[PDB]
Parts: sequence; structure tokens; C-alpha cells
Amino acid sequence: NEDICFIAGIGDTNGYGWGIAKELSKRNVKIIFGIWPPVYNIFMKNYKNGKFDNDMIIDKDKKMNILDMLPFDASFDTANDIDEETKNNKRYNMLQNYTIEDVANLIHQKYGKINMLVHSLANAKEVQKDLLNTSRKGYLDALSKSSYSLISLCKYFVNIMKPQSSIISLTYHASQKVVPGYGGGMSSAKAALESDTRVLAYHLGRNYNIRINTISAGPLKSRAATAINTFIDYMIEYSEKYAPLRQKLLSTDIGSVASFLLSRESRAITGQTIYVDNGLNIMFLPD
Amino acid sequence: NEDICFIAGIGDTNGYGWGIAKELSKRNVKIIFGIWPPVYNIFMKNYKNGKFDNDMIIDKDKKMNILDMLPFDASFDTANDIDEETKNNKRYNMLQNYTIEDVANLIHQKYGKINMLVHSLANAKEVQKDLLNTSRKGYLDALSKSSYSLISLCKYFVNIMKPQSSIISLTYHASQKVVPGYGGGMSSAKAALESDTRVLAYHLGRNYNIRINTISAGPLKSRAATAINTFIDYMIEYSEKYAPLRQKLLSTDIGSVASFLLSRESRAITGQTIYVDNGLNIMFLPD
Amino acid sequence: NEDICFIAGIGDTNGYGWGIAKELSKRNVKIIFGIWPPVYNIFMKNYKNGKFDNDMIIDKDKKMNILDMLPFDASFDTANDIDEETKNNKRYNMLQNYTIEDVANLIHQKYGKINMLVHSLANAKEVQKDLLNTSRKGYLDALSKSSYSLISLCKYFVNIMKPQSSIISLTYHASQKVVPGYGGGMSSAKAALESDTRVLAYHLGRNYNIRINTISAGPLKSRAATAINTFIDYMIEYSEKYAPLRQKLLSTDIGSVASFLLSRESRAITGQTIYVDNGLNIMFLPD
Amino acid sequence: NEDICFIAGIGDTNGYGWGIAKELSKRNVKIIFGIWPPVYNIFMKNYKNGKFDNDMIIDKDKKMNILDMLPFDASFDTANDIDEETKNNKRYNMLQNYTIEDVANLIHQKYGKINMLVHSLANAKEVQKDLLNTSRKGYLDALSKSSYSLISLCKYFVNIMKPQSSIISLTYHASQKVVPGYGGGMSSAKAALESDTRVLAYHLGRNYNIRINTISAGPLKSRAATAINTFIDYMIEYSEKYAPLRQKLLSTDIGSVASFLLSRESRAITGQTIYVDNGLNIMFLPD
Ligand SMILES: NC(=O)c1ccc[n+]([C@@H]2O[C@H](COP(=O)([O-])OP(=O)(O)OC[C@H]3O[C@@H](n4cnc5c(N)ncnc54)[C@H](O)[C@@H]3O)[C@@H](O)[C@H]2O)c1
Ligand SMILES: NC(=O)c1ccc[n+]([C@@H]2O[C@H](COP(=O)([O-])OP(=O)(O)OC[C@H]3O[C@@H](n4cnc5c(N)ncnc54)[C@H](O)[C@@H]3O)[C@@H](O)[C@H]2O)c1
Ligand SMILES: NC(=O)c1ccc[n+]([C@@H]2O[C@H](COP(=O)([O-])OP(=O)(O)OC[C@H]3O[C@@H](n4cnc5c(N)ncnc54)[C@H](O)[C@@H]3O)[C@@H](O)[C@H]2O)c1
Ligand SMILES: NC(=O)c1ccc[n+]([C@@H]2O[C@H](COP(=O)([O-])OP(=O)(O)OC[C@H]3O[C@@H](n4cnc5c(N)ncnc54)[C@H](O)[C@@H]3O)[C@@H](O)[C@H]2O)c1
Ligand SMILES: O=Cc1ccc(Oc2ccc(Cl)cc2Cl)c(O)c1
Ligand SMILES: O=Cc1ccc(Oc2ccc(Cl)cc2Cl)c(O)c1
Ligand SMILES: O=Cc1ccc(Oc2ccc(Cl)cc2Cl)c(O)c1
Ligand SMILES: O=Cc1ccc(Oc2ccc(Cl)cc2Cl)c(O)c1
Repeated sequence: NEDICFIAGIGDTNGYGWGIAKELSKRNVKIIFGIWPPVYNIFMKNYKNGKFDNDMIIDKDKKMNILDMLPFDASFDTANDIDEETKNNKRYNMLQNYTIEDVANLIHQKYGKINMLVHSLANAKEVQKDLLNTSRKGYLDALSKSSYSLISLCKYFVNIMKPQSSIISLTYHASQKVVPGYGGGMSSAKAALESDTRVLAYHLGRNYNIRINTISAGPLKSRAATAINTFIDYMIEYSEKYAPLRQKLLSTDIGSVASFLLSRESRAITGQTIYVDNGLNIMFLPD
Repeated sequence: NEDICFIAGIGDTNGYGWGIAKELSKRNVKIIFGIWPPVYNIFMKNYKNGKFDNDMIIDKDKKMNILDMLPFDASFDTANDIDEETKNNKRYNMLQNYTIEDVANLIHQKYGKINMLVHSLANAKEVQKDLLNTSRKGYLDALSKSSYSLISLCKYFVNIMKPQSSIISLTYHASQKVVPGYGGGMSSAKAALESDTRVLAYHLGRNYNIRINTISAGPLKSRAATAINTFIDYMIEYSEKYAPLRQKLLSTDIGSVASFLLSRESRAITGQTIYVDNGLNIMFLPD
Repeated sequence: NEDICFIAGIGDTNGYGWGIAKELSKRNVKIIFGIWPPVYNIFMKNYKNGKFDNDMIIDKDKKMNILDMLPFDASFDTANDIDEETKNNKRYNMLQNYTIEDVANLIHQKYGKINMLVHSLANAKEVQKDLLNTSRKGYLDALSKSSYSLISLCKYFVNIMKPQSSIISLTYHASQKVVPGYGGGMSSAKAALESDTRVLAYHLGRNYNIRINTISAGPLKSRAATAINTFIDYMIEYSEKYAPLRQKLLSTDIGSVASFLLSRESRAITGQTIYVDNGLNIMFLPD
Repeated sequence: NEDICFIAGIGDTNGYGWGIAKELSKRNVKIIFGIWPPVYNIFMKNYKNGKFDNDMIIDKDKKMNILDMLPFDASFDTANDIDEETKNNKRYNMLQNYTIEDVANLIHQKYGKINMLVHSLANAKEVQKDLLNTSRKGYLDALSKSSYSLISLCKYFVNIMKPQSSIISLTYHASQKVVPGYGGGMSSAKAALESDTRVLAYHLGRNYNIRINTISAGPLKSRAATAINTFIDYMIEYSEKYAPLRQKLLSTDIGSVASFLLSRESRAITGQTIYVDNGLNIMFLPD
């Protein structure tokens, strides 16, 4: 029977979420996009305007099958959690049912139980400051949006998931080793994410027979990556120069691994940080 | 010349902070206690009442030399950050200059530049819930109080520290491996703490020639440990049964290591998680 | 089209080698078995008699496509390494082209370049002794047969492998955490093997565009697992009781991850220790 | 009172062994040098002539207290292991009681039980070759001399050591991350050695109440470091440029950590790889 995957964190076609959606489509997985409200209408415009048609090609006979595309904000757990300021926002005022709980309800109401969950989102409002100059509000924002949001996602989605479902998120090696430009408590958020992945694997594994893993991806010139002050170009030039595999890293490279982790093929893997980065993580120094 | 250590996180004599204060005293380090406001007066009462006199004995000729004891709340960065509710609290209303910045100023005003800093505090208001049932507010509290507080401590204290100063904090292996009762995002807070320790080592090391490390201690029946629902007794019974070293773990065991890390003897060590837990971390399973 | 895999280390159908063969067979990969001479003829007689006929049942009717079965000894790099006594041993006198180089040469002659390599073998004379009690000779035996053998397979098989080829081995968590009973220097060999996997990922990735990883498998009741003093019953019981995923771990659970890592889907993963143990490695203590 | 340390691996004053001896000497520990026979006599002639007289200067006048200097070869476990050719080699014919057991026996006879043990030696015939190019013999050479030797020292010295004694060795980060140039299987040996340190911490902690750890030292221009193909100049330059702590790493920086780990102050630490490299290990890439 059909499998359904909710992917939280799609803003365009240039990030890992799209890559994952693409590769799942090779396997005939029905895709639901969770899109952050501020960029939801523009995404919808581009999509309707056919801007993504070329990017939706799987191959000769296949074309990405997107079930639905919904507004999703990981800043908010339930309806009660939205503040008046966001309520009164140009971009949000015209949308509804976009809190993490509302989306689970809405999906379940529309299409029943799902069996695949992808957390592909991060945010840190002080990413451009180093850790030592990051404010408490800044740091807790990184953690709220980039780490707590995985926990909330699970808390609310497990009700609408079949036994033997699988969940993945995306991390970065800044958590384990210093990467000077990865500021604002983003390194910290990733660190908590990778540990939470373990603690969750235990809970979800024991209570629901549901698996959860995280992919530590190498650099990709995505929207958010360009936001960091360029960082991402140095990162890519460095990976391509010194990684064991001197080949350009594509989002569908992470996509194919995500697909495997999300399938019954990896029935015995849970609680892991899997490195999909051309082996760059294994190097001590430039050679 | 004299060395001064600020220890943040002393509530009684039964935790790691006291252990560290004791061992630093063997080396004639002047100790300043940072004490959380809610328990400051009771600590002061006990101290004046002589309740701690036996616990202050170093040995035949030495007696812990406590320079000062100040109210300290890691919840608050500066004066501006205190809310009206805490302002209007029985325990705080009668105290002042207890925010992280105020304490650095106050210490520096009183005794000049210090050269040793100890973060020995944690808190998580939902520690009794597992990760999956922890609320966003709960989780961010763990992180604010247990992890951001190290960053803030450094941001503000480096101004009042000599070159070649050293800083330590305390972590727990729950960050790296699942420990089912360590709830409320405490595992997450520790994970972020250990990663932050690295990122900070880079910044402080390069800019100020200041070192920072963290000690992953094994279980000790402390005030906060008894708070966890008992957990701590199982933990201790287990460590004593299966650790490589079948010997009771004492706070001064962590104390002696802290003393070494805080001294010039470990001039070449920074950014590390050091395990002071009778080797328990090396075991896969009960033997 | 025309994927060929050499699986080094199969004596019967109760191992992880068998499980890897079955899952690869499912993707229509051509299987070549490398078989240690002590057990080769009993394996062939068993095979011809159709004792494995039941074990080759894949799903609804599909049967294993074993392309060849070759005598193989990972002890010997080249014909010139073989000592006179082994050459004339009862079980070896009747066999040829069983050294690492010779099986490389052989495979190439009969089938051309292959693109998949599985190191699925370990040995140690003194596995029953704990590390402290292991002789220099028995430790070097363990390293030689269990660790050097991977380096040697690589040096020789890289010649007969197409660019973008993939290589896996199997490891155990005793290299990272203490597991009493895993003696003879087998933990040392797994440690070395997990570290050689990184060093090799570098050389092979840069010079040949070939990937190599290692699977850290959970416990399985194979022939060799029993030769360890029982140990394995305890291991399996511990695992089924305490793992996040309380299911029986099957050889085909490993096989499908092996399959994935050998395929182009894992193009961006190299140098890695991938855990396939139902998440047991993430646990600190039992509950 | 009456601490005795056997330091295995000193040829001159340019190593980490020298640095360990100097720092131990500062705490009034009695030093016994174990000296590889190829360099023993040139070391003695040098010593008697007072070539090391300058190097024994500690602080304001204090000089090293070398209690003994013994020929020692970690290749040989017992007299019966020594091959006829080595026995009659020019440099060995004039020496006795140089195997591991014999130096144990010897030390015990002349001084009684000791309480500190330093493994400060490595070797590999084919260090100049990369892993892929290393022969079976040269790999086993590396493991034998660099890794087995620690297990063997332990098995024999535990007999002549008091409860609560301590044991250190030296390792390098090439076991965990790829370092081209660190060939011959030296990375494999360090991997094995860091894993054997855990296994040994278990046995020795439980059966003898003895601790063992390992220091992962940063680069130092010792005799052996130069024998590696230059490699070390590059290593030191990289390290001084990119480490969190941009200071020159001295042998005595290692020595004072060794001292700490051998003393009772580290009573609760066992099984650990302690990094002494100015924090370089925490770095992902240069800046
Ligand atoms: N791009 C890289 O180099 C790289 C390397 C390692 C890991 N990652 C991880 O991969 C994931 C995907 O990011 P990306 O690199 O593809 O960039 P991206 O911009 O394509 O993805 C990030 C998405 O998160 C969404 N988002 C931001 N705040 C949100 C909120 N409050 N609620 C819901 N959604 C929100 C944004 O709309 C954006 O589309 C990220 O979590 C990132 O940490 C990326
Ligand atoms: N006790 C253990 O078993 C154990 C094991 C590993 C690590 N640790 C760590 O050691 C450290 C010391 O704790 P402990 O175990 O000695 O218990 P403890 O209760 O003695 O120490 C915790 C202290 O933190 C203080 N504190 C709480 N909230 C604060 C705030 N907002 N601002 C300032 N101070 C605050 C409390 O007053 C308390 O005295 C903790 O960080 C803990 O995580 C403890
Ligand atoms: N069985 C487990 O529970 C388990 C758990 C983790 C890892 N592993 C790993 O899996 C591998 C073994 O698989 P298994 O557990 O099914 O045991 P197994 O006995 O089924 O497989 C090992 C095979 O290797 C062959 N072999 C031994 N020495 C050889 C040599 N010198 N040259 C060629 N072949 C040789 C043997 O004939 C044997 O059939 C080992 O690397 C082991 O470390 C096994
Ligand atoms: N030098 C560095 O930069 C560095 C960095 C990390 C680790 N280490 C470790 O330190 C140790 C060596 O110290 P070093 O770097 O000062 O080199 P070194 O040459 O000064 O010390 C090694 C000594 O071991 C002795 N030795 C060699 N084979 C022996 C045997 N079979 N029996 C007894 N003794 C033997 C040699 O005589 C030599 O003096 C090694 O374990 C090495 O891995 C060194
Ligand atoms: O090159 C490494 C890299 C680049 C981008 C990443 O994603 C983000 C980074 C920061 C922020 Cl604020 C948001 C996101 Cl989605 C990331 O995790 C790692
Ligand atoms: O036995 C392990 C253990 C016990 C206590 C600990 O400290 C705390 C734990 C939770 C909270 Cl809310 C506060 C503190 Cl100080 C800890 O870190 C680990
Ligand atoms: O339970 C875990 C386990 C069981 C078996 C294993 O394989 C071997 C273990 C020792 C020897 Cl000599 C040979 C082999 Cl194939 C192993 O690696 C781990
Ligand atoms: O720069 C890092 C470095 C330098 C020297 C080292 O020691 C050796 C290295 C190889 C051999 Cl054969 C012997 C020894 Cl003592 C080492 O371990 C690491």
C-alpha cells in the first residue's frame, strides 16, 4: 500500500528537503510539504507559475507526486501558543491551522495515518554572532526552532503514525567539532538535536516501535546557508578540495540516504547520527 | 601570588561545588561562593550557626578559606532581565546585585581580577518528565539555566580574568548515552554544554588565552540529584556494582580533578569533556 | 546491470555473510562466495546435496543466484606467503588460487571487474582468553586475520574494481566499549579495523573513487559466535531485552543495510561505522 | 613517600619520556628508565659525560633524581621469547634481564613494589608506507611493538605494583581521524591501544584496584617523529597556527598531565584517552 511522508522545512527547491522529497518519489511515496508561513504564499506562487516543473522530474516516466503543501511553523506547538504580533502579521493573518498540533490533526483528518516524518528545518536569529556574543534570547531561539521543534514534532505526530514508522532530521558536524562561522547557538542546537535523537529512539522505539535517526549532511548552497556571514562557499570549496570523495555533494545524495532510513530496509537502525558528507568528517587536517 | 576562584552553584556541602571548593583549598585558592537566591539566606544561617565547620576541615592544619559568599542567579544576565514576579519574591526582595553581570562587577570591585571559574549548577523545571512529554517552556528552561548560563558566565567574567585563567563546568554522560530518568531536557542541556565547551575553547583560547573544559562526573547524592524521581540511589548502586573501580565516588574526587584543570598544570588541555566517574563510561553492559 | 559482489567469509547459512548474500540476491546482484578451506568441502557437499535449498528461498519463490564459490584464505596475501605445511595440509593440498592476490586474479580472469566487496570474517586463536591473558602471538593472530585482512583485500581487489565501487566489513561495539568475554584481542582488532576503515576511505576515495564503510552488527547466533566459550545467549538476551527496538535481530537485517551501502544510493557515505543493532549502542545502562 | 615510576621508552632528552621524567622528578617521584638496547650504551656514555646535565635543570637549582637505568626491549615478554640472533647481536650480547618479565623481576628484587608505570614507546618498520601499502609483517610489527607491548607490561608489572597504582601510555589522534603520513599501521596501533586501555581499565580496576589511562599528545619534534619521512615540521606548524591555544607544545606540558594521572589526585579517572594538544582535536577545519 501507499506510504505518506510529511516533510517539514521546504522553502524552495535548493535545500535538503527538496532533495529528500525527490528521492522518496523514486519510491512512490506520497509527499506532504510543511512550509514556514513567511514564505508559503511565494512558494505557492512559484509552484502555480510552474517555476519548479523542471525540478520535479524524477526521470523518463516519473514526476514528483506532491500530495499536499501546508503552512507549518515549528515556533508554535498549539493554537494557544501564537502571540498577537504574529497573529497580526501580513504573512500569517491570511493562514490558519499551521501550528505543529494543527498540522498533525489536519493531515490526519485529510489523509489518515502516515508512516514517514522528516524534520528539515533550522533557525537561529543570531546565527551571524559567535557563541560568546549570542544573547540568551538569541540562543534559546536557536534551540526552540532547531531542536525543541523535533521533540514537539514527535510528540504530536506519533498519534497519527503507524507502528514501524520512521523519522529523520538533519544535523551538522559543528555540534561535534568547532566550525567558527556556525554561530548563534546553532552548534549548540545541533548538539542537543543529536542527543535528543538518542533519547527519543529509546522512547519511540520501546513505546511505539518507531525509529528515529539523524543525517549529518555536508555543505549545500541552500537559502539558509547563504544567510550565514561567504561561509557556505568556503565550506563547499573546502569539502570539494579535501573530502575523501572529491565529487559535488547534491541534495539527492542526502535524499537517497533519507529514503533508505525512512524505509523498512533499515529496520534495525535507530538513534544514530549518519554522516552523508563525502567522508569529510573523517579528516583531521588538510593534506 | 594569590589565586581567586568564583564557584557558581553552592547550596550546601553535599554537592560537587563544595567538593571543588575543598580541593582548591588544599592549594590555598581564595574561594568565592555564588549561591542561588532562593537558598542564600538559609545557607548563611547554617554557615553562621556553624553547621558546616566539620565540612570545612582540609586537614591537621588547614581550614577552607572562603573569601566571600554572594547571591547568584544564572537565570538573569543583567539587571534589566529580572521580571516583576522575582523582584516581588520573598527570597529575592531582600537581596541585590545577583545577576550574572552584577556579580562580575561586584567581585571585580571588591577583589580585582580572578583567574579560576567554576560552573557547578543545573536546573530544569520538568526534570521529572521524559523528553517526549517535556514542554517547550520546560525544555528551554533546562537549556537557559543549565547551558546558556555557562556562555553568559564567560561573556561577563572574561573581562575580570587574567590571561591564562581557566574555567570548568560539570556534565553528565546522559548527553552521550540514554539514561531514562534524566528528563526535562537535562540530557539535551548537557549535550549543548559539552559542545559549547568546544566552541568556547576556540574563542577564549584564541582571543584571551583562556582555557575551558568540562567534567563528566558520576553520580553523587546531592540536593538536586534527590529531586529526580529513587533515581540517584539506583545510579549509585549501579556505579558501585559495575564501574571498573568499585570504590565510592566522593565529591572531592571531582574536586581534585577540577583543581588540576584549573591550574597551570593542565596548560595544554582545553575544550575537553573529562570523565571523573570511576571508569563507568567505558562499559557496554553489566558483567 | 551486471553488479558483482565478492563475499569473503562464509562457512554456512547461519552467519551474516549468508544474510548479506540473500539481500544482495534480492537486488539481482551476482554473488561470488569466498570460502575458508577448513570448511570448503563440507560446504560444497552440503550445497550440492541441497541442504541450503531451503535457506535460498527469497520471498514468494525467488532463489539465490550464486555465481561462484571459491576456496579462500585471508591469512595469505599471495602464493609466496603460503608456508610449506599449509600447502601440504590435508584440507589445502587439493585446493589452489586461494590467497588474496590469486582470488583477485581468478575473479578478474573469469568475470572481469567487480563493483562490490564484502569482508565478513574474523579470527583469533585466543578469543577465549581475556586481553590481559592473551599472548603476543594470539593477539597478532587476531589482528592479522581480522584486521590486516581488510587492508589486504583492498590492496588487491582495487585493481579489479570499477570506479564508484563499494566495500563493507563487519565490526562489533567491543572496540568502543568494554565487553567481557570478547577476548583474544578481538576488541583490539575491531578497534584497528574501524580506524583502518577511515584511513582506507581516504586513500581509496581520492585515488580510485571507491567507498569503504563498516557495519557494527548486534549479536547473532552464528557458528563463530558459539566458538566464544554461553556468551552469545547472554548477548542476545541482553539485546532483546534492553535495545530501543525489542525485536529479534536477523542476519537479513544486516544484509539489507550492507546492500544499501554497496549500492550507489550511499554514494556520499564513506569512512563510517554504521550501527545495526536495534539501537543498543545508544544505551548507558539497563532499566 | 617512596613513589617509584618505571618509564618505558627513553633514548634521549628530546622525547615525551624525558618530559614525563622531569615533571615526575618535580614531585619527588623516584625515576627508573627502561632503555631500548639499540640506544642504551650511547645513552649511558652521553649521561656519564654529563651531556644531559643541562637538561636535568628543574627550576631554580633542583636536578632530576634518576634512581636507575635499565636496558629494556618491549619486543620480548620473557627470556624464552628472545630469538638466538638477537641474543647474539652486537648491541644485545652484553646485556641481560631486558625482557618485560625480567625487568619486572629485576625492579622488584632491587626496590620492591612500585606504584607508577609509563608506556612511552612505539615502533613500526613500515611507518613510511601508507596503510594500503603496508605489508602484513610491517602492520603486525607496528601492533606488536606499539600495542601488544602495553598489554604485556601490564600483565607483568601488575605483580610488582601496589593497589591504587596508576599506568599511562601515549597515543596520537590519527587513530580517530585521518592523518596522511602516519603510516605503517601506526594509526591502527594507536586505535588498538586506545581500545585496550578501556579493556585493561576494567580488568585491572576490578582485580587489582589499578588505573590505566592514555594521553593523546600533540606534535613534538622527538627523534622518532623525525624518522617519519618534513611530516613533523608540518604537524607542529599546523598545530601552532590552528590550535585554540597558539603556544609551543612542550614535552613538559605532557609531563605534568602524566604526573597528575599517575598521582592519587586522579583516583576516579580510568579507561580514558586524555587529550594534551592545546585543543587541536576539537577543530573541524582551519580558519
Ligand atoms: N545546507 C547545508 O549546508 C546543511 C548542512 C548540514 C545540515 N543542514 C540541515 O538541513 C536542514 C535543511 O536546511 P537547508 O540547508 O536545506 O536550508 P533550507 O533553507 O532549504 O531549509 C531550511 C528551512 O527551514 C524552514 N524554517 C525556518 N524556520 C522555521 C520554523 N520556525 N518553522 C518551520 N520551518 C522553518 C525554512 O522555511 C527553510 O525552508 C537544516 O535543518 C540544516 O540545519 C544543512
Ligand atoms: N550529583 C550528580 O550526581 C552529578 C553527576 C554529573 C554531573 N553533575 C553536575 O554537577 C553540578 C553540581 O550539581 P550537584 O550534583 O552538586 O547538585 P547541587 O544541588 O549541589 O548543585 C546544583 C546547584 O545549582 C544551583 N542552582 C540552581 N538553579 C540555579 C540558577 N538559576 N542560578 C544559579 N544557581 C542555580 C542550586 O542552588 C544548587 O546548589 C550540576 O551542574 C550537575 O549537573 C552532578
Ligand atoms: N555473529 C555476531 O553476532 C557478530 C556481531 C558483530 C560482528 N560480527 C562480525 O561478523 C563477522 C563474522 O560473521 P558471523 O558472526 O556470521 O560468524 P561466521 O562464522 O558465520 O562468519 C565468519 C566466517 O569467516 C570465515 N573465516 C575465518 N577465518 C578466515 C580466513 N582466514 N580466511 C577466510 N575466511 C575465514 C569462517 O569460515 C566463517 O564462516 C566477523 O567479522 C564478526 O566480527 C559478528
Ligand atoms: N613525538 C610526538 O609528537 C608524539 C605525538 C603523539 C604521541 N606520541 C607518542 O609518544 C611515544 C614516543 O615518544 P616520542 O614522540 O618522544 O618519541 P621518542 O623516540 O622520543 O620515544 C620513543 C622511545 O621508545 C623507544 N623504543 C622503541 N622501540 C622500543 C622497544 N621495542 N622497546 C623499548 N623501547 C623502545 C625508543 O628508544 C625511543 O627512545 C609514542 O608512543 C608516540 O606514539 C608522540
Ligand atoms: O555548511 C554548513 C551548514 C549550512 C547551512 C545549515 O543550515 C542552517 C544553518 C543556520 C541556520 Cl540559522 C539555518 C539553517 Cl537551515 C547547516 O545546518 C549547516
Ligand atoms: O546521577 C546523575 C546526575 C544527578 C544529578 C545531576 O545534577 C542535576 C540533575 C538535574 C537537575 Cl534539574 C539539576 C542538577 Cl544540579 C546530574 O547532572 C546528574
Ligand atoms: O556478540 C557479538 C559477536 C559475536 C560474534 C562475533 O564474531 C566473531 C568473534 C570472535 C571471533 Cl574469533 C570470530 C568472529 Cl567471526 C563478533 O565479532 C561479535
Ligand atoms: O606528530 C605526531 C606524532 C609524532 C611522533 C609519534 O611517535 C611515533 C610515530 C611513529 C613511530 Cl614508528 C614511532 C613513534 Cl614513537 C606519534 O605517535 C605521533
